[PDB]
Amino acid sequence: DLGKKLLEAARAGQDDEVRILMANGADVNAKDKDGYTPLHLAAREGHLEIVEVLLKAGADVNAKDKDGYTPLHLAAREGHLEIVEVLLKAGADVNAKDKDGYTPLHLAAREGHLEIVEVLLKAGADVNAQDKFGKTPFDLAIDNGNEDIAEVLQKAA
Repeated sequence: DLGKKLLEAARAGQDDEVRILMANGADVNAKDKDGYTPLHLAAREGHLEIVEVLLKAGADVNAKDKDGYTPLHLAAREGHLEIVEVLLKAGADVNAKDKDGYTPLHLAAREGHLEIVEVLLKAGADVNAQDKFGKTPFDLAIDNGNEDIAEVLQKAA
């Protein structure tokens, strides 16, 4: 099965295996048990070249797992700036929400990624976005000692 192998190669960061699998008609939008697609794993593990290659294939940039996570959600969380930009240039939902109401701006502000916070704010990230707890990206930035990020958000808000 080319699907399962494309998922393994995508997360392990095996470019050539990815290019070969895809050449042999591997489903770029293949899903596993947890609802992950090769794009999710690549974005999460930070395999840039694997990400763009999949984006060219026509992979769904907005695909969601059983938690509501989009590739952009994982990229903002892990802190892969370059990957975040590529997803956004591909047409990623800058304001997508998971099961907890988290937007990419929420996770970035929570993890302390100031660079990504910026790019997201340029993409159209709603600073006033609220998770299912009523908290905003600004609230989380403060809850985690991320001051520099909180200042940028208070200015953007």
